[PDB]
Amino acid sequence: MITDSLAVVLQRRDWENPGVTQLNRLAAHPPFASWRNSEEARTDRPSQQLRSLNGEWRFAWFPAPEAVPESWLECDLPEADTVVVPSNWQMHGYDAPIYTNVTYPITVNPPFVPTENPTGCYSLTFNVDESWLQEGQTRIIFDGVNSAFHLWCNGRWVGYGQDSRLPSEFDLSAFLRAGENRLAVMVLRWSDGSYLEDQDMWRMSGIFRDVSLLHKPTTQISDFHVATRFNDDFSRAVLEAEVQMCGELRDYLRVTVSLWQGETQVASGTAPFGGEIIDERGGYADRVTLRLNVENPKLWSAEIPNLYRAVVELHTADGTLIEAEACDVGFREVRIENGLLLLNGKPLLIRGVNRHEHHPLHGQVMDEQTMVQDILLMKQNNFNAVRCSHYPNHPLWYTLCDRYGLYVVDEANIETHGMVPMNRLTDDPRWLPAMSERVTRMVQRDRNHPSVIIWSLGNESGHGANHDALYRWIKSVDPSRPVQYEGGGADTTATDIICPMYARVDEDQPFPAVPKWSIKKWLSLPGETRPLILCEYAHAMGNSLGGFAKYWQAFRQYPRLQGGFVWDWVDQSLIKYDENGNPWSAYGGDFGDTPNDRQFCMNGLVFADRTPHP
Amino acid sequence: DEANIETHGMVPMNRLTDDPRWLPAMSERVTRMVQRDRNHPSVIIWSLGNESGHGANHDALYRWIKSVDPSRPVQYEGGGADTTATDIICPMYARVDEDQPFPAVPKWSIKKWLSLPGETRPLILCEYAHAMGNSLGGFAKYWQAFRQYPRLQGGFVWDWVDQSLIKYDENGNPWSAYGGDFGDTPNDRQFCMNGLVFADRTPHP
Amino acid sequence: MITDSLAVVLQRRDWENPGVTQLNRLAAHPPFASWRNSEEARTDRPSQQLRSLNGEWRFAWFPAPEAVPESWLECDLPEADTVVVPSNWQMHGYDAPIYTNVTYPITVNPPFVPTENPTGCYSLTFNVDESWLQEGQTRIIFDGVNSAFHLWCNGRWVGYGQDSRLPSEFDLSAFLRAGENRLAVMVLRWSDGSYLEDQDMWRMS
Ligand SMILES: [Mg+2]
Ligand SMILES: [Mg+2]
Repeated sequence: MITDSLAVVLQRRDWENPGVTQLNRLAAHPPFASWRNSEEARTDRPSQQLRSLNGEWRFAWFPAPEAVPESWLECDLPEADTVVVPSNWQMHGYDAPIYTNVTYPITVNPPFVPTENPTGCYSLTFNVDESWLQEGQTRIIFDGVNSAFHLWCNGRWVGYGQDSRLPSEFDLSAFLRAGENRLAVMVLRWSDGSYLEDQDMWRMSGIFRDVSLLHKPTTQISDFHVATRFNDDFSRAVLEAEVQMCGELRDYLRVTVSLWQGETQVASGTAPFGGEIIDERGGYADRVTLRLNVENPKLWSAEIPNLYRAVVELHTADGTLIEAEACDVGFREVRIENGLLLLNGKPLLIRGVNRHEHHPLHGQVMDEQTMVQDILLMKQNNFNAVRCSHYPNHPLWYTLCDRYGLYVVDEANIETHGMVPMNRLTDDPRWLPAMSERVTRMVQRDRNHPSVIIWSLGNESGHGANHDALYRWIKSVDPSRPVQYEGGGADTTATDIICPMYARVDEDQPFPAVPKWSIKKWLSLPGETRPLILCEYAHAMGNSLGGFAKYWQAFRQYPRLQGGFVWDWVDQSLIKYDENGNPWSAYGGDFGDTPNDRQFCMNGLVFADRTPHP
Repeated sequence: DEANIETHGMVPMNRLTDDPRWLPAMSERVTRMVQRDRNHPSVIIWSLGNESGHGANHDALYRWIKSVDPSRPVQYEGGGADTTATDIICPMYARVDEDQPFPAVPKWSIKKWLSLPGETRPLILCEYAHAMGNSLGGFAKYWQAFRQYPRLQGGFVWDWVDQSLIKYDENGNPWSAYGGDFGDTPNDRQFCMNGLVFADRTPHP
Repeated sequence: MITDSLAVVLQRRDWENPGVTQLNRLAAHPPFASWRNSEEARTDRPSQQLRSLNGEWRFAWFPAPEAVPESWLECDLPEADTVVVPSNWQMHGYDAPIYTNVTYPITVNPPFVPTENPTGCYSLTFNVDESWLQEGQTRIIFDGVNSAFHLWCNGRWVGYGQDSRLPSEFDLSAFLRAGENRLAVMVLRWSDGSYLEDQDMWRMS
């Protein structure tokens, strides 16, 4: 019909305009999946409401989005294969992936894209449950897409999304019906969001993470925050939690927050809705804040975990419960006082590594069995701090970085390392809305976890006014962690701890307008008090890590230096088969692309198997 | 000068400001002001908004003015007029000798503001001496304290011109109309004058 | 045609979504008006390039944006008066303006608006110069509209704007042609931008 024919969805193009970044999306929230009985919140058994949609799908490939036929949304075309999803369409043998270091693939001309976008068509037929259409809403969850995508449900239009790494969730309440249902998704290659991500990595595009479906009752809970505070002797502790609900309001609803450890319990609390007057008419009528207190805690550190367990549930006054969610919790406190990065009243010494998400066989897809070999092979070799570079990861990495013992540095999705000069798209304030939807929706996803201790804005994107604008927005809505930023010389107002890249130890080299002084010379300049943690040191391609012993004398003699991060952990290689069947590791631009850079894709501390370097 | 923000109806008055889903629509009314009015020699103080609560966004735009133009100060009123989003204190309707306490947003006395522990900034009033009907009584007591103390600076008077509308009878002679007499519901029926002169113009006493 | 029929401009509604605040707008700049010889910059004589379009226009009033007929953009309806522009349609005697102090006019429910928006239709026929279509671009400047508005040039679609007080400027380079030309503008009463302006004043549009 109209306007759900393909002649009217396409023009006017939404993937060329930086003022339209989304249509019909919901808010962000920490992941909870909403199981029903109160008992399984303590045991973390697999819930029955959360339903997964992995498996086999229908697929077809088109050279441009203007040549796709109109009869696709009615029934499936006879030319489709069967493709397992999640996967990229680059590795199956349709196109050739490209690799660059500093230059954009397409011609530089903002905000346009060329007229040959390789576009793809996915299709799926599924059955739905009978009772799910009677009451409540059924939320549909995409955890990954690259880069921009349109969606159709049963021959009608739903929405549109832009961002690549962070998830996207849609509402699908009144559309579907009993029995069988269709879903048709069209995926695009290049869009305006490609002008803000230019990391040193391979270039692939598709659906590469999980896809799931979820069910909620008509009254639900939406958000909740957990915060802790301490006295001076580390002997008495105060927990406070804030619970955000939604939907229909009544009077007789109650909440309950129970704190569990092992099998016994410690503290509990209930309260009804409403309170805490603020300026100046009234107070919030949808929130509650509960306070509990504990004696002699078991603290979280890098050496010993000592996790707790928390259950937050919503129930009536007699009464049967409706919802219960859970989040893990541990106790610590991070602060800067008099010029040292202090944790639990002790100075700290960081030794870490950068990690870049990659796999040789399946492309960008990460399974479960790889993330345990990474943490087990980091702990045995005396590391305790990992930096995710340069985008937020799968939502399961953090809880494996809770139970084992290492620190995590997190990052938004901004890099502009191609423009001339490198602060054109940042200082110009026409790009403030599209740039401030990649930092806000990170903090609301990753704020309950106990592992993250340092936020970071971006990397290699110059200096401007926007990086000063978002900085108070993190430092005004969460005051318990510091904020770090590198580019522009690593001295400016948009940071709190100095972080140069690739700074030497004794000699120094001057540049015009962005020097790199010596590491013992930074601290003695007139009017400088902050500490210094390196963001990148000791590049490691081929035979490298020479002169490494000279850093670890100065790291122990001086009081105020703190350590650094090592680039890089794992190689980025891809596999390819010959006529014999034997494989050989491929690198750079050998697939058949122009241009290329042909050696700067290894950066290896281990191989891609994994098997350790010397 | 001033941007275009007021949210004096919601419950509480920082719902649409603290929630960060409204940051793009709210940051297109301050940026496009500064690029229009920055060459003129008359404007000396920027101001963000009025009567819109306190939140994170009013801290977010503040460094954006103070990082692209450093030659003028920035002023903001709501929330108690003491917070981090301002540089000069500006309460509205603060008295001279007596004080009145409220929960969570007091209005202390004007000689008492400056002597609190850890306070150094000046004080320019944003609104004083409401002037509907016979008013401006007790006006002489402000202009003794404005000349004795060093660090007080003065204030702004609400309001200059009336807001009346005209309407014709069957005779042809006019009469000044006010409030909700056109035929609307609801209305407020006296708070539209606020006059220091009439609507002609012809001066009040 | 498609998509410049009125059945496809309206849904999906852009005046209910706080993520869409503009379509096809240019940057901001201090006002300069671009006269040609170097001598008149010192004397500030009236420039010849800057051309004003005040005067008389065609007008009609509709109770809701869903009942407007489709043959309006072809030729003008026979039921139009002649109205001098700039002016508000409240003072001519079509509706009744409203006044409040603290409460919103419509029912509080963000981000929606009710389904009876009083909408208006302006129309204008004008001649253009011959040499202006040969070289260079011809920028069109609106210095005020309340509140959200759509625009049509010669039966084709151009853009959409939201904000009330600050100006708005569009590009009109490749659309017009020699001789005579039409402009049809449709103005809306309430939109999402009404949830950020609540000053103590009269309510006109
Ligand atoms: Mg780079
Ligand atoms: Mg007010």
